[PDB]
Amino acid sequence: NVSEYYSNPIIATKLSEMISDQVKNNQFSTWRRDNTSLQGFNAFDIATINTAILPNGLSLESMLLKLSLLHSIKAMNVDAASINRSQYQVIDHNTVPTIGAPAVVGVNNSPVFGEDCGGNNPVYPFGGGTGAIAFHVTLQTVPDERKSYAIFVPPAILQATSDANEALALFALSMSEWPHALYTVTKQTTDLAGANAGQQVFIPTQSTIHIGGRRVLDLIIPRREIAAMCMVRPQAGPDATAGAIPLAAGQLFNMNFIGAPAFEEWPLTSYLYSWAGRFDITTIRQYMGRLATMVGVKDAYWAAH
Amino acid sequence: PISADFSEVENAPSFLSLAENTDEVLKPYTGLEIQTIITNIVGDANPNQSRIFDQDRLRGNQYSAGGLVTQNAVSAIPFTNLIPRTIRVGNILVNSANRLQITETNVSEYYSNPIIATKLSEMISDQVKNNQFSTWRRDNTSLQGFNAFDIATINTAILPNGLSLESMLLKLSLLHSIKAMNVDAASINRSQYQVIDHNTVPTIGAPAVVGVNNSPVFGEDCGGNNPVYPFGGGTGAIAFHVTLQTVPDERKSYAIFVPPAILQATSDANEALALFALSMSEWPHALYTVTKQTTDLAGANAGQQVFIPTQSTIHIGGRRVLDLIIPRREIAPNPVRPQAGPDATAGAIPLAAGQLFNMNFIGAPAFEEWPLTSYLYSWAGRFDITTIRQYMGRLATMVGVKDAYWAAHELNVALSQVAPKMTTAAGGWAAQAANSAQQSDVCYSSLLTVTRSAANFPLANQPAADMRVYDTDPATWNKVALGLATAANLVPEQSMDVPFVVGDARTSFWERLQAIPMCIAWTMYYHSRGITTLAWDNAYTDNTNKWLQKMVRNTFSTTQSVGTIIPARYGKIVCNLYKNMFHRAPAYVATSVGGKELHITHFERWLPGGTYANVYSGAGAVVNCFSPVLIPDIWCQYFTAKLPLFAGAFPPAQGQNSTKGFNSKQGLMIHRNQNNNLVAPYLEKFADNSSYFPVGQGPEINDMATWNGRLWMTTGNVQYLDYSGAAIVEAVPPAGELPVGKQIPLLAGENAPIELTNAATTCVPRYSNDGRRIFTYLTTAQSVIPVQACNRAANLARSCWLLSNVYAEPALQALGDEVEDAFDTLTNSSF
Amino acid sequence: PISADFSEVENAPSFLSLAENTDEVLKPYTGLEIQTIITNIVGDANPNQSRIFDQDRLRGNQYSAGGLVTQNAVSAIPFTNLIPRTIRVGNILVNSANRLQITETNVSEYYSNPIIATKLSEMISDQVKNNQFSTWRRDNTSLQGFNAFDIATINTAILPNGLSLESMLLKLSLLHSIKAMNVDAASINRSQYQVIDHNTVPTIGAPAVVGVNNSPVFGEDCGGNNPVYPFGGGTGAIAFHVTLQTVPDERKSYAIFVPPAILQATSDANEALALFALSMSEWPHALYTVTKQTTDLAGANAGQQVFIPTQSTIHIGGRRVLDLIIPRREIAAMCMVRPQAGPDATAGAIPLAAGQLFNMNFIGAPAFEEWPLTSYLYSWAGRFDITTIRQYMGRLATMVGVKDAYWAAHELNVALSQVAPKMTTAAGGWAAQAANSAQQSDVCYSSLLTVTRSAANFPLANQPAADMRVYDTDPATWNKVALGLATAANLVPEQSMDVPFVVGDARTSFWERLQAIPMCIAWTMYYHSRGITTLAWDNAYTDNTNKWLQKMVRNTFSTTQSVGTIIPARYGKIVCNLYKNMFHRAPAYVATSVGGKELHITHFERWLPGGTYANVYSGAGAVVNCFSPVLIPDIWCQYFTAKLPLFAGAFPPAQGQNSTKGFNSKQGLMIHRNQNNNLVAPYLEKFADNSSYFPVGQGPEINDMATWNGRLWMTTGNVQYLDYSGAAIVEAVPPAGELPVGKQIPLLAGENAPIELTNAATTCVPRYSNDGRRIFTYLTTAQSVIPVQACNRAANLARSCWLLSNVYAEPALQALGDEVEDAFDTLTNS
Repeated sequence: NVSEYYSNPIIATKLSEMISDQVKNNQFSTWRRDNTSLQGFNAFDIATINTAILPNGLSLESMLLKLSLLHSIKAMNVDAASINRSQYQVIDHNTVPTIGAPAVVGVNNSPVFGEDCGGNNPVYPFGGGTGAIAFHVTLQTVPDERKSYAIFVPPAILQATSDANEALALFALSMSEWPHALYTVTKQTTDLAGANAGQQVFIPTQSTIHIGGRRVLDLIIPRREIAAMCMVRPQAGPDATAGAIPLAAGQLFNMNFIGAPAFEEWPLTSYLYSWAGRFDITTIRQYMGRLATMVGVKDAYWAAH
Repeated sequence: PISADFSEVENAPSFLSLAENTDEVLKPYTGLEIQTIITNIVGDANPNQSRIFDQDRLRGNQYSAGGLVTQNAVSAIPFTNLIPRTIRVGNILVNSANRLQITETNVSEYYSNPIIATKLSEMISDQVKNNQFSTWRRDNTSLQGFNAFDIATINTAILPNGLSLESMLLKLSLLHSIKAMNVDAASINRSQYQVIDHNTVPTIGAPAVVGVNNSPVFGEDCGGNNPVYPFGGGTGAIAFHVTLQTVPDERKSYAIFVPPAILQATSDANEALALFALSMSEWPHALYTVTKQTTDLAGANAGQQVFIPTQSTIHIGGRRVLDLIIPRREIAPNPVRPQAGPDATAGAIPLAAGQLFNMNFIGAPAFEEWPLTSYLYSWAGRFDITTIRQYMGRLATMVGVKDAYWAAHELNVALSQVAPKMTTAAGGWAAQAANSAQQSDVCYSSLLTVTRSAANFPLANQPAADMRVYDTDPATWNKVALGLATAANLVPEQSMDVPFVVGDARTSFWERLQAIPMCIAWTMYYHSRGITTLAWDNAYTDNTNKWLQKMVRNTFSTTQSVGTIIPARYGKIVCNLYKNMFHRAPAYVATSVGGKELHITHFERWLPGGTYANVYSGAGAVVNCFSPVLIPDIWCQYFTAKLPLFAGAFPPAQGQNSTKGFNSKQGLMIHRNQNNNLVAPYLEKFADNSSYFPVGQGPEINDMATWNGRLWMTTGNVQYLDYSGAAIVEAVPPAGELPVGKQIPLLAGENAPIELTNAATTCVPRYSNDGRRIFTYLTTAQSVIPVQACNRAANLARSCWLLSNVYAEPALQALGDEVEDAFDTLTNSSF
Repeated sequence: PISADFSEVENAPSFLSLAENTDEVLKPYTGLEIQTIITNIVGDANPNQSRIFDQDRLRGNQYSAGGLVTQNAVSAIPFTNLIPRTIRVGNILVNSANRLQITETNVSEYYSNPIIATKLSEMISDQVKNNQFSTWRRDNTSLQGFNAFDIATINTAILPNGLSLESMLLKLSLLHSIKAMNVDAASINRSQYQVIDHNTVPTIGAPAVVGVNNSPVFGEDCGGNNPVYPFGGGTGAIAFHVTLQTVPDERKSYAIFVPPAILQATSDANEALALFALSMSEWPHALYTVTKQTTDLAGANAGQQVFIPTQSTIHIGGRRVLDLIIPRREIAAMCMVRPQAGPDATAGAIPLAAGQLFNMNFIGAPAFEEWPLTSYLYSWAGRFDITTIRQYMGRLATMVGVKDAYWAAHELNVALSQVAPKMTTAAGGWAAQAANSAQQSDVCYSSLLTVTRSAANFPLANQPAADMRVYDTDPATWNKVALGLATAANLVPEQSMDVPFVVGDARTSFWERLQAIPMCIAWTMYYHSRGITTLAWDNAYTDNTNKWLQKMVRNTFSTTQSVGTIIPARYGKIVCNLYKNMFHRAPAYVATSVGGKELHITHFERWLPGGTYANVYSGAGAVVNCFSPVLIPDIWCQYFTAKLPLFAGAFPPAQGQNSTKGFNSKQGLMIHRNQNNNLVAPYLEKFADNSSYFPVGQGPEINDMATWNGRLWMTTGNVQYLDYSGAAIVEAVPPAGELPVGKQIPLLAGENAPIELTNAATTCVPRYSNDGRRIFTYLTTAQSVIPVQACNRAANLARSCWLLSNVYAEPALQALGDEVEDAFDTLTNS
């Protein structure tokens, strides 16, 4: 049950008080094409975002919870000798698993009682929905009805992971909604004496936790330079790639590995279904390394862990 | 207190000293004061050990005038909120040949405790909003579950009243008192199934079944599964919106914010929308019944009587169309859970109706109205009192519900505990017959006859209002349930600060005992000046005697100052006859004229229109005289700290001296008219110089002489004639007969009251309808011993109770703050 | 107060002592506290309904002259804002054969709280005089988006023409009270649909439907599907231009900047341009109707009457050419780049219904093209909900000061939209006129001043004289205020919780109906102190030879003008002091500088001379203009008043000691007694050359002893209004002792009519004829022996009274006892 924080409120820094007199005293010595200092959004974000007054200063409690739930899902895919065999035997006690091949963390592979929540046309497990992502460089490009809910992606997140596009997908997964899909852990097991070698399908308990309440993502990407117009496509974009190979889509088929116009919507689940074999715990480890360098993540994670 | 000797009849307080103003802060009357006398429970709480089923009446020894002691003689507790719509006539059950007793309030908004915008409301205006005036930005500063354009249309022009959580908290205080009849069988009395239908024995065993819309006579199944409102044929309409943009264009101001604090993951969480929609809309939505297995006197014909409680017949609300705005999770833009509504399910009852619910519709789309009598009929078997208690504790965390629920609760007790009138008899224990108007004719605790319905149900007539109560407006509720305004009566609390009556099984027992001091205070109000029952009925506009019009004019609440209620004059006389006589203050609400804040109790908010507490004879005939007498005296004497002198126990015969009177040493004189045969008591000095009251004079309050008048009509052969011994217009009882209490069925080893012991002797008639003075007379031969008892030279043999006076101090725990529990002595610094 | 005995009549203040200047705080008199004086009332037959639909009338017991109590007798609440365009005539609905009543205001400049140039205007004042042009083509203002070139056009202006929001917020409050009939059927009285059409009951259930241009007869479908203005042949023009360099190059001086706060006010953000086009341009743009399902008196003929509210017939504005300028989204004829300066411009929801230049393009906003203005307001004419107006007023309060500027504007529509039918001469109680007649819908203000009825057909060719003076709102000061170039003293912004609570409530139409009653009591006590009979008021400009009667009209109404400033009227401050000294509440005002002195002005002081006043009709329909102007009966003056003057006091009950007496020569008065013609007059004041003719330049003295004594003889029953010598006057006399009595509405269950001079208007004693001649009230010598002995305090008189809150029915045999008589009274605070 999510709730606001209100507890450690926002203190306006030296920069917000700097361009506070460039609006109240009406010092408009600005132009159309001028970005911020080296990060690349726009200089017009002062008249939209520095204008806000909110005592609504929050913590990283829910993004870093569901960023720690993903961690413990894909920590069964490390080695067979680093996870207990009792863990595969607590509920199914007529079973021994097998050292050798590790466990395989799949997504939307559970056989019965539904649970292939769009097995090849992915939907949310906790409601009929698919969501929407639109990667827009600026606020003046959005569906003009959700400007108040636009999320700036700072360049430090785009500098976190070496791929630099697994880190948008770790930022779309952490800001939106948990779960986006219903993860499974398939492991080769055998019976009590060893006769019937098979592979059980497990579902981790941390892929059945409803946390989030945001399905409409409108992420805004920095510009490379100071300078619907899909000819000039890096107007505000390095890239936006939909997953590796795991395409597996239905309505609005999603296997365009590059697609980033000015403003179009995608199925959100599919974009997280496509980046669903790529969230290795070492990738999450270096994604947390650059989070710690811009915000304080030490005490905020041990509470969330 | 009852009298040990005549020296404490004589040294009893007066009426004028006991109706004076009091500056003490007194504890509330919890109902435990009568309890710790008439039951085995003196100390503390008892779950199911204490059989309250059998402990339902006043018990004690009695002493007759002939010198005999009666061992276990009982007087009934004379108040119940249950009208028997199935009557046991001739040991078998038949339908009632009687209409249902209905009340009606006078809901209107008055100037309550003033209200002020908080720092959150000044934060929304100053910041955010004001700062959108330079940035060309239409962003959303959403507060907890609503749009910024929903808060922005409510952080606006505020009405200068302040809200009173009174109507919704009387509806919550009222359905609680209905739904607390099905708690057990040994927690509810059997006398209160026997107050009107006295030929009836309910059973330990099967509990009461609180049903809804299943009464067998005169309609009253107001749509048994196609439900309408009982007052006005109509079904209402409810709609669960997520924005104000969906409320079509018509209503939009009537739209009520459901706050997200009453719906949390702590309960069913969707029943609380039905308690919210039931508090905010209309009472009654349906006509609740209480069906219990009963048996006759010897015990052969075990059947099930249908009762209808009195608080399901109280017409309160006027909001039939609800548009409820629902919190949308955290933060989301505008759109079967379209915009993240948590829930809106129909109920548990299948309800084949005009919109045809199947069993339980889960539906919160955009507009898509339901009926409201249907939506509340489905949540009519689920409102158990524990859920109502935790809903009250979730209300108390955001607004101040401690004192307002107790004011609304004794408002419930004021207009729900309802008592049958009287029957005139010589001895003790008379009742009425079966299938007759007189058994079912019934009165308030304010000595005021309850109106019954005129035609068949659902009603188009809408009778006259009985009481001025306030109400929550929706427009101020939308901003005080949201942090945008606050007052002094709305400061939030904890769920520990919910009153002790809420969610307890012992409400049907306690609420009928809280109504007894109300009728003691009104009974002592109406008996200090004896204006019979005819000079109360047609007294509002009589062109004779301007004094009487001033009495009935002032008693009722018909004045105003600025847009708020001025409470009644002479209802503060009743309130001071409550605080002085009981040492316990009744619960007030706040009303402000401007700056000055003053207090109005159920003692000051009644309305004119309606007859008073009549008395019947043995054959059912009306005996409109005496004074508006209801419950028998010993209730208006024993359970009392300081009973004024004219009402007093005739003391027991101890030595040679038993009962005396008041003579010309106290300033009195014998009337002694034209004929030599009949003489009157020692009345005032003014009684021989009047014969008819002047047009601005009335009966002077003399308790030497009112005592001395009931001292003569206790003799058993009096006539109530005139200054000259002529008859009066008023109906006289057939012999020396007095109004006597209701007879209930007895138990083993348990007796009936003997002779003027369960009677009401205090009602001395002193003012006829014509403005002429009424004199109580005796023959010259049969008045020598009363006159010499007044002169202290003889004695009068009168009957009495052999009880003693204790009257303990208040407890102030009442089973509602048992914070001694070991797991919060250690969580005590954190409160 | 209602008099319980005659000792409360004698102990009443005079007219002079109740009309001095007072200097107290005196909170405004809201209808939220006038609703309880009419609800919490004394009576035992009162059913005490809780809904507003039934709590309209004045219910109460009445005690006759012969000593009989009438149980639940009602007086009509006589103020509606609904002209019935479809009358229930002959038990069925016919349309009305009567014209529509029109009003007109007279706009003027403010000049009073002038503009102070802010920190921003003085900032770029040196960027023009020192010629610091470090500017470019594409640079907008700070975050609001007009242009930086607006300094060389709008900051250049020098004007001392700093105005107030008096006229935009008046016609924004007129729209509010129109669409406040569409809330619920149980939140508007049924008497409001019955004040003029008394053969009607409306129906709870479906509410009223606020339509536009739906009235059937006498034109009034002012372009029913091709909308035009009702007060002139016109349609207007709107062009939404982003900049001044885009306009028709001939109206740059009249361009209106729409600041972004208005575009952030309403959630639609385009209902708020239409609330800003409606408030800045012209009232009315169209002729609103209110259609409600009604039924006849017993219930047989269910129909739907068409009403037109009185606040949709007020000509306020004088601007038909709107050229609104919209902010830009970014720093950057060119309809390809269409958001060059525009979020949007949408023409209405669905209501298209257009003719020449068909208007149902829901999006159209080029660089500069003109639209039909009426059509753009005809299209946004089902969308102005009172909750939308409520949040539109919330953001207005956050940029300019709207608290005191709205209570002044809300009080001066009640002054001229709550409109009441005149009277009817009758003997007993409860007379009305007819079914279709010109005298039934004859109808008056609260100022005792007949509303101008239209003579032509809509759209009106000849535009009549104006009624009340108002201020205006110009673009030239609004543009500098909306941009931070201008702050005035009456424009300090505030919070949304400081908006007047009338805005957005369902109870406004019931409250405005009640706020009009203490206005008409103040004007009623003004016009009755000197009895200046209705032809003397009417013909004071037509034909007058008296220097006094022309002085009385010249002063009372706001005639004087210095330069562009509403000068407050003399003798309308007397009316304003008869509201403060009499209700202990002050009416809302504005600030106004006349000669450098700061003075306040109320709607009592803003009226204009001319017009017929409130006369009385007979039972047969003839004009009975021989009284002073009456419009409401006595009980509304007497039950609603804290301190009431002597001459208008309630008659105490009949059969009591100290009942009803008069004032003789012990109080300085003199009797006239023209007994040769068996015709004697009261104890009136001494003459001093006022005997037959008044002096040229003098009129009747304020005497309350003698005006009480004159209405004490008008109530006897056969009254003659003749002369000093006993000859007839030029004025129209009622047929008998037939005082003007209140309008009769249909009764309910267990509810009575008034009995005998209980719903009457007694106070209007004629004293000054049109001839400059004194009018005497006469009875016959035989039938005046008992009033003369009542004046000599040797008898009492028997008059009917209301039994309300201290007034008790007196027994016939007064068999009094001792004094004191305090039973439970000393036990209370006595």
